[PDB]
Amino acid sequence: SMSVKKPKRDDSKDLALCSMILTEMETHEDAWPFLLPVNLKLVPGYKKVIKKPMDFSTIREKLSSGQYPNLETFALDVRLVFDNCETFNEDDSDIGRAGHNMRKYFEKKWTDTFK
Repeated sequence: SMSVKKPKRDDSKDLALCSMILTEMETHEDAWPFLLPVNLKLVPGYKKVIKKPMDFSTIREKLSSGQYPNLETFALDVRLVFDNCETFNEDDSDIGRAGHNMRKYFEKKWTDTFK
């Protein structure tokens, strides 16, 4: 509360470390469904159903331009990419399986880097 603060966690390396995680996600072989925004002209249903589209290129541009105020807003956009994938794709499809694999990969890197 006012003039009563918990001890200060060092957040000075968060930007560099989120960039490193994101590079590792970009270079995973199963990243291909997620590298670029879904083409809203060419994929029926996507625009109406997926209220907040997200992809790795869009996260990379936000990261590079100071649009994440803290590491939790970064994790929210990564998770959004996987939540959107599960909304639109069957679990038993190449893209469905890709999204489960990438989510697992992300969550481990996140825990090992920060928790």
